[PDB]
Amino acid sequence: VKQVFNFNAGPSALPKPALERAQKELLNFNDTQMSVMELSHRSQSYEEVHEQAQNLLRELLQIPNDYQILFLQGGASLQFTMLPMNLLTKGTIGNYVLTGSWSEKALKEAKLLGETHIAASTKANSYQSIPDFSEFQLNENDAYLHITSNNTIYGTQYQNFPEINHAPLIADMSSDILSRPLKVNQFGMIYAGAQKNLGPSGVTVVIVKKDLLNTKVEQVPTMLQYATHIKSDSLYNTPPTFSIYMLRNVLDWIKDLGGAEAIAKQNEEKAKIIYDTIDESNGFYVGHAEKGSRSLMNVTFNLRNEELNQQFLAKAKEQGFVGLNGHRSVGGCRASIYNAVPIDACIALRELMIQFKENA
Amino acid sequence: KQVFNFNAGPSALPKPALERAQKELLNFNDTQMSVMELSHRSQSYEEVHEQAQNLLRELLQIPNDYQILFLQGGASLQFTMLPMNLLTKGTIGNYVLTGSWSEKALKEAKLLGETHIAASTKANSYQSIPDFSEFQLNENDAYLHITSNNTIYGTQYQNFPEINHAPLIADMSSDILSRPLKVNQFGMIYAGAQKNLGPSGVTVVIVKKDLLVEQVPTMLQYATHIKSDSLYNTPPTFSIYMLRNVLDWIKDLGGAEAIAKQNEEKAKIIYDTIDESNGFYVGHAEKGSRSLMNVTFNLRNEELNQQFLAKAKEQGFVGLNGHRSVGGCRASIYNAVPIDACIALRELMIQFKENA
Ligand SMILES: *Cc1c(COP(=O)(O)O)cnc(C)c1O
Ligand SMILES: *Cc1c(COP(=O)(O)O)cnc(C)c1O
Ligand SMILES: [Cl-]
Ligand SMILES: [Cl-]
Ligand SMILES: [Cl-]
Ligand SMILES: [Cl-]
Ligand SMILES: [Mg+2]
Ligand SMILES: [Mg+2]
Ligand SMILES: [Mg+2]
Ligand SMILES: [Mg+2]
Repeated sequence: VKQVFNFNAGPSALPKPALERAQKELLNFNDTQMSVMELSHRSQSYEEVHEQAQNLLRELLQIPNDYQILFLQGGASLQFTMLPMNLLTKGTIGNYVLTGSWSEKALKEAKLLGETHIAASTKANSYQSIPDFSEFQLNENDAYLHITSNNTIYGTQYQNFPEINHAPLIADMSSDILSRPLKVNQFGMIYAGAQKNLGPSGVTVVIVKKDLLNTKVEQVPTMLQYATHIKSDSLYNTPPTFSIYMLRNVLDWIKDLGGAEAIAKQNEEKAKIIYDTIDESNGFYVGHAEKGSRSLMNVTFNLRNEELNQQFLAKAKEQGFVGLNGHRSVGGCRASIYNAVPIDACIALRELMIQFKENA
Repeated sequence: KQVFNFNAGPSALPKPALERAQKELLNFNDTQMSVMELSHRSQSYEEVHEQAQNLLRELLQIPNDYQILFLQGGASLQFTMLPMNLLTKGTIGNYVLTGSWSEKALKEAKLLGETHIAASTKANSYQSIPDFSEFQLNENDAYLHITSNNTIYGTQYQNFPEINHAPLIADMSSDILSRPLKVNQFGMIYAGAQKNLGPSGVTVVIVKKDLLVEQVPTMLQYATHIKSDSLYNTPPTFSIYMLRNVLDWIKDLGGAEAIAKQNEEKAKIIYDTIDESNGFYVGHAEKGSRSLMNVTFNLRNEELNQQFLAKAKEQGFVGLNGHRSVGGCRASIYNAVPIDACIALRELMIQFKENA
C-alpha cells in the first residue's frame, strides 16, 4: 500500500528477515510441529536458541570469557534498582553521570537504596552534551560509576568510554547497544532493554563480569540477585522464550550484514543524511545536541516555534512517518534511527524535511 | 507427523490464536508494521493492551474495584513483590502449603517479614488440599496465601475459603481462567501467562485496588503499575498481544463455563483411564483433590515408568515426564490442550498396559 516509515523510539523497527523468519516457522519450529512459544525452556530446541543468542552476542561484541550474558525480564527500568540492590552496599556510593532523563531515573532508584553521588552532569544546560571525563568527581568508596551511553530522549551519545579503575563502570546501553564495536572489558556490567536496538520488548540483555556479581547478596530476594541468574544461566524461572528467540533472529541478521563494524558504517551514513539536512536548513531545523555529542541512534530537533513543530509532525504523520514526535517530557521531534531502520526511510525523511522547509 | 503437546509450562496454545498471529505478523492492523514494531505509547498498541484487560474482565467477570496488571518477571517475581508491598512490620504473611510452589512463595516472604503456616499437607507429600476448618489464622495476618493448582503434585482447590480477617491471595499460574471464578473472594490473584493464557513473558495480576509504600523500588510497587495502567515502563507487547488472541479464542468458544466443560472432559479421559487400569497406573492425588490441569501418576515401578515415557515420546507425546523433584508422569492439560490429545494419551496408556 502507501509508504510507512518507522521511526519509533522503543519498541522499534525490526529487520524484515528476522520477522519473515519468525512468521514462516511460527507454527512449526525446528520440525517439532510446535511454535517456539509452545516449547519447554528445558527442551533441546529452546536451549539451542537460548545458547545461540548468547553466542551470537559474544561473537558480535567480542565479549570476554569471564563475562556472562543474562537474559532477564523487567526492562532496563528493573535494572535501575537491581544494580544498586546488588552492588550498593553499606558504606559505599552509587556514583552517576547524568546526561539525560534516563540517567536521572537510574539515580533515583539508587537513592532509595543507599548513598549516591553525581560524578558530572550536563543537566544545567539541558543535556546537550556529554561532560568531559576530566570533570568526573570520583569517590574512593564508590560501588560503581554509572553512565547512560545513549541518551534516548535528548539525542546525545558517548563517543568513547572513560577508563575507570577504582570502581566498576556500569552502563545503560538500551538505545545504542550493538550499534558499533565495543570494548566490553572497560565495563563491569552493561544492560539494555532489547526493544530499542536488539529486537522485541520483554527481555533485557545484561552482560556482566562474573566475579563482580556471582555471589549471594544477603537479604536480596532470590529473583533480584544477579547470582541467581548467573548460576542458572537465566533459566531460574521461565524465560521470555519468544523474545529471546526474536533476539536471536535479530542477532543473526546483524552478523549476516558484517557485524558491529559494518552496522556502525551503516548507522553513521543514515545519521549523516539527517544531520546534513538539519545543518543545511539555515536554522529552520535546530538539533538539540551539541555537534560533538550528536547521537547516531536518536536525532532530536525543533523547528523555530511550536506551531511549526506541530504542522511538521502532522504533515509527517499524513505522509506515513511513524514515531517522530519527541518524548512527551521534551517536545520537539525525534527521529529514531536504530540499526534496523532502513536508509531509504532516512532519505524519505530528508525529502519531507526539505519540502516542508521550502514550502514554509 | 503427529505431536501431542503436554508441556507443563510454557505450553500448547490455541491454533487459531497462533494462526492469527502468523497471518498479521508483518502487518498488524493495516499499520504495515508488526505488533512487535509498535511504540507502547501508540494508540495501536494501547488498544491491544486494553483489549487484553477487557477480555479478562469479561471472561472472569472481574468487578470494577479490581485492577488488572500486566507485569514482567513471572509468578516467581510475585513471590517477593507481594510481601514487599503487603508484609508490613508487625504483620504476618500466612501461607497454606499444598505443594512445592507454595513452598517457594513462602520462602520469599521469609526474607521480608514474619511468616506462618496456616495449614500444610506436606507431611503426606501433598496428596490433598487441607480442610479449611484446619486453617490457623492470625489477627495480624497481612494476607493468607494459597496455591490454587499445585502444578507439580497434581492437586487443586475445589473451592476457596471464606476469609475476612485478611486478603486471600492466590498463585493461580496453572489454572487461571480454566473455570469460572468468584473474584470477590480474593484480594489478589496472579499467574504467569504461559500455561492457560498465552506465551511466557507476561504475568497477569488481578488486584483489589484499594488493597495495594515508602522505600519500595518504583518498579516493585503495585501502585506504580496500577497508577500507570501497566505502562509505566515498556510492557512485553508481543506477549500481551498473544494473550489477547488467546482470550479471544476462549471467548469465542463460550467463555469460562465452556472451557471448564472441555477441561473436565479432558481430565475425565485420563483419570478414568487410570482408575480403570486396575492399579497399573496410580494417581498421586487423593480423588477429592484431583487437579483438572495437571494429572500426576506413576506405573508400578521405575522401569515401567521409564518404558512408558520412552514409548510416549516415540509416539509424539511431549512433556509427560513428571517434575524432576517427584518423577513419575505428568500430563498437563491446560486450556489449549485439545481433547483429541487426551484421547490419544488414553489409547497409548491402554495399549501399553496390554503389551507389558
Ligand atoms: C527505553 C530506555 C529505558 C527504559 O527501558 P524499559 O525496558 O522500558 O524499562 C531505560 N534506559 C534507556 C536509555 C532507554 O532508552
Ligand atoms: C509455573 C508456576 C510458577 C512459576 O512461574 P514463572 O513464570 O516461571 O515464575 C509459579 N507458581 C505456579 C503455581 C506455577 O505453576
Ligand atoms: Cl535521556
Ligand atoms: Cl525513550
Ligand atoms: Cl506444586
Ligand atoms: Cl511445574
Ligand atoms: Mg548468518
Ligand atoms: Mg526500501
Ligand atoms: Mg470473537
Ligand atoms: Mg466411569
